[PDB]
Amino acid sequence: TLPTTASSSTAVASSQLDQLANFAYNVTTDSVAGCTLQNLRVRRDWRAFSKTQKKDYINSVLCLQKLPSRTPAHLAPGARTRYDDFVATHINQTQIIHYTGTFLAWHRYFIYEFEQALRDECSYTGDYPYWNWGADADNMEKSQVFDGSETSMSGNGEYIPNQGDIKLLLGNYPAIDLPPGSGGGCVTSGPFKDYKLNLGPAALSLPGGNMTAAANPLTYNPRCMKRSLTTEILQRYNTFPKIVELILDSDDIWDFQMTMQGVPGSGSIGVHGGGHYSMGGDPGRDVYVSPGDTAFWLHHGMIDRVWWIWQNLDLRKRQNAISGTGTFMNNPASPNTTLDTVIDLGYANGGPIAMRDLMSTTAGPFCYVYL
Amino acid sequence: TLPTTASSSTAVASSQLDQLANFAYNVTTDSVAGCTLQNLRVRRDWRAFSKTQKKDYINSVLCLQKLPSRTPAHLAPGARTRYDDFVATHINQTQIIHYTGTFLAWHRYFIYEFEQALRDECSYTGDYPYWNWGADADNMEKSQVFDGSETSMSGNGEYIPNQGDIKLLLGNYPAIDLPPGSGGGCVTSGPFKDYKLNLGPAALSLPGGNMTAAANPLTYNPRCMKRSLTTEILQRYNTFPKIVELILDSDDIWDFQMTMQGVPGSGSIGVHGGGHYSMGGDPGRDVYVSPGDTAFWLHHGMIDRVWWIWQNLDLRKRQNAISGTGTFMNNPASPNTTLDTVIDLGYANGGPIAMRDLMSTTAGPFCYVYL
Ligand SMILES: *[C@@H]1O[C@H](CO)[C@@H](O[C@@H]2O[C@H](CO)[C@@H](O[C@@H]3O[C@H](CO)[C@@H](O)[C@H](O)[C@@H]3O)[C@H](O)[C@H]2NC(C)=O)[C@H](O)[C@H]1NC(C)=O
Ligand SMILES: *[C@@H]1O[C@H](CO)[C@@H](O[C@@H]2O[C@H](CO)[C@@H](O[C@@H]3O[C@H](CO)[C@@H](O)[C@H](O)[C@@H]3O)[C@H](O)[C@H]2NC(C)=O)[C@H](O)[C@H]1NC(C)=O
Ligand SMILES: *[C@@H]1O[C@H](CO)[C@@H](O)[C@H](O)[C@H]1NC(C)=O
Ligand SMILES: *[C@@H]1O[C@H](CO)[C@@H](O)[C@H](O)[C@H]1NC(C)=O
Ligand SMILES: *[C@@H]1O[C@H](CO)[C@@H](O)[C@H](O)[C@H]1NC(C)=O
Ligand SMILES: *[C@@H]1O[C@H](CO)[C@@H](O)[C@H](O)[C@H]1NC(C)=O
Ligand SMILES: *[C@@H]1O[C@H](CO)[C@@H](O)[C@H](O)[C@H]1NC(C)=O
Ligand SMILES: *[C@@H]1O[C@H](CO)[C@@H](O)[C@H](O)[C@H]1NC(C)=O
Ligand SMILES: *[C@H]1O[C@H](CO)[C@@H](O)[C@H](O)[C@@H]1O
Ligand SMILES: *[C@H]1O[C@H](CO)[C@@H](O)[C@H](O)[C@@H]1O
Ligand SMILES: [Cu+2]
Ligand SMILES: [Cu+2]
Ligand SMILES: [Cu+2]
Ligand SMILES: [Cu+2]
Repeated sequence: TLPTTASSSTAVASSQLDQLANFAYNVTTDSVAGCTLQNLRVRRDWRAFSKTQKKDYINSVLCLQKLPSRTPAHLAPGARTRYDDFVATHINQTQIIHYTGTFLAWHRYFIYEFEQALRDECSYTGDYPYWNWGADADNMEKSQVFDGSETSMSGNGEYIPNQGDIKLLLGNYPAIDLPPGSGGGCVTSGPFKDYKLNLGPAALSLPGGNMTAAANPLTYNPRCMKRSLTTEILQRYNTFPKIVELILDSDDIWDFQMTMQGVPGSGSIGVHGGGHYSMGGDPGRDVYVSPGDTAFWLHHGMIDRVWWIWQNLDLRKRQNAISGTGTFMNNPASPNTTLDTVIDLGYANGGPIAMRDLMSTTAGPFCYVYL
Repeated sequence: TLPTTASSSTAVASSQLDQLANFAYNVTTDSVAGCTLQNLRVRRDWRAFSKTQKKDYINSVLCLQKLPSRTPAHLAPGARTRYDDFVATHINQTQIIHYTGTFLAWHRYFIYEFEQALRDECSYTGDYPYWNWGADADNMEKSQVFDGSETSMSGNGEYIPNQGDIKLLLGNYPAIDLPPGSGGGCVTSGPFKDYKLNLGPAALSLPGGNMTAAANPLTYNPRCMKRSLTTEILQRYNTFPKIVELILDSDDIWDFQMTMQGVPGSGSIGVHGGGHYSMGGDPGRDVYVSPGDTAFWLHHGMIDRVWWIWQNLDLRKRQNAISGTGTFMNNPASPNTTLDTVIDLGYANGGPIAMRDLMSTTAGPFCYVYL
């Protein structure tokens, strides 16, 4: 049988998670015959990628970072690459894709279409990778995603000493304080050391409490990607126990999505805010520009995975479950999201698509499972 | 001497307000010499306009509702008139002009530039009118702004019986419930009965709790202006006592602007939400499209007046006082508004202008006082 209450023990909570995942795997695989068992893709933990498989993915990303942008220049003047096309649409729609009813599904579609670009333009034929926070929550620096080696998404940034805390303001609420991490500057190694971040900053939190906001975040501001790896953040918000609490203690989609994102006032930023902010730097600390950090795709692989596990714990009730509205924290108010709500990624990839077609990983345009 | 504590008595609170206003008038007039006593314009209560003066203003508005729109068609396809130019920019910027640091100053500049259009394109040579809520708080229908006569901003809409309540959601907070008023449909008389509302709805609250949101609120949706005059709303939020509480019990700009707008969770929508929602209808109940209702300009004349009174109670401390950020309720987070923050009305009128130049009615582009 499955666990119903999350343990505080790291070792078991991991295996607790593993059981819940296998269950989710079972329901998904044996429910599939569009999507069939034959063309069912499997998304996999980055650790499970052999060296060359890691590099294949990385090279496909680098490829999208070389191919020219399709976005009409006058709409995103700072866009240069196909990768920017994805970053631009995210910055463009930030206000309607976080703390909305569409949060989970939009991101699921976002990473899927990113994947399609890798496959259709950059010859990627491997599996979509995800970053399992829990395994790295004691040492982010040793994460295979962030260790600075040739198979990381680059690693830490130039150490900058004595930086002030990050002070996160969700609305008018009291700030959540976070340490500045052990980096600060440009990433010093790894495949993306010469990657040029072109857009933003739109809302970049700085050590000290400041925030940098370009006049127009879609205009040209070429600079390095910065990181400040911050283990304390992961161990505060992204441990296996926190992951399993999120899954086991959320009886509806509202509680799920809110707990995952961090409910304002609780002093908590969830596994989702945890994973983003643990990267530090730029656009690591910019809610709008975050896809500009290459780790984003793996992070959201894991977000999608966690959502998919949760859905399968109760597929009758949860598969199509939606809650929230079309505006960030419903500010200003907007209508409830419904199964007919249409989302899109502008010029990044794919076309407009209704929520109903996004709710399942093995329906609509989707045919994948997480291992 | 001035009152420091608001009375609960309507008669005195009115005169309490009158004293505070004369004081504000005194400080403003005798501080002026750009702006001098010579070219100092006076803005006046609508009741103080003689019949022909009322009509002159109305005709100038009707004029802007006939002259063709300047907004690049591809940016606001639904725009037809110079009046739409103003409505379009408001819908366009709603998310950064309410519950922001720029709320008060942006609107002050917005109505000033509207006034400039009336004068420069529609030969208006009279005074800017404002709507004093307090005097009408017992019978909105008898308001000279809304009595349906030829000198109103049109009046009530076709009565629609048995409409459900309005259910206002500020974020995730519990709904504030309001009665549906005594209208519902198209305005039945007055100068604007054949006025065609072209934009929205963007976020239109409906009796019953529903909300109508066009896919693109800047596209073409020509329809009548609707109203449902609702006295109970004015007497709940816009009485002379409520006005004087707002002015006397707000010791800083944050408290002022928040109390005026209604702080979320308090079950109160302030004199500002009160004045808007008392109109009912469409775009009366649409925070984005509200300038589409012609009364908007008078309402915000009074908003500006109330702010101006408050500033002059303590001109040393309050004249340049700013608080808040660049995003609706700071969702998502943005940097603090500062005196260097630039605002603009797109294609409506005027150019970009910094907050510092908006803080005083007798500095920057401004040279007016309220009587
Ligand atoms: C609503 O607000 C947005 C944001 O301010 C406005 O977007 C702005 O649109 C204008 C016109 O497209 C852009 O100006 C520039 O015009 C020149 C032509 O002279 C063109 O070559 C440029 O590439 C660009 O189009 C401006 O970049 C853009 N601003 C931002 C920050 O995106 C929009 O106009 C507003 N909508 C309405 C109806 O006013
Ligand atoms: C960010 O989001 C906004 C809102 O979706 C996007 O605005 C959209 O811009 C496109 C392109 O200008 C508009 O499409 C239309 O294109 C035809 C040409 O085929 C033109 O004739 C039309 O007048 C119009 O320009 C579309 O109306 C507009 N959508 C809305 C709701 O405003 C914007 O493209 C996004 N920015 C980025 C970088 O993706
Ligand atoms: C998944 O299915 C397999 C194969 O039938 C079964 O052995 C295993 O116990 C299942 N796991 C869970 C958690 O249900
Ligand atoms: C922004 O303003 C608030 C109060 O108005 C202040 O407490 C806060 O520290 C400011 N933030 C920064 C980084 O200036
Ligand atoms: C943050 O903003 C404050 C206020 O302008 C400024 O004094 C300080 O230099 C800034 N800190 C840094 C170094 O980013
Ligand atoms: C305004 O100034 C006039 C003229 O000096 C004075 O008579 C009046 O008392 C003043 N009103 C207030 C409230 O200060
Ligand atoms: C929107 O959804 C919430 C709960 O998800 C519900 O309570 C509310 O009544 C809905 N509003 C409308 C008008 O459908
Ligand atoms: C409001 O929305 C609900 C849910 O779709 C619908 O059943 C009802 O007809 C709507 N009410 C009206 C008449 O606007
Ligand atoms: C197991 O290790 C985790 C970190 O991965 C801790 O959070 C937990 O308390 C236990 O020590
Ligand atoms: C004076 O009248 C006002 C309405 O204008 C009331 O709110 C007040 O209680 C007093 O009766
Ligand atoms: Cu996102
Ligand atoms: Cu994210
Ligand atoms: Cu407004
Ligand atoms: Cu208003």
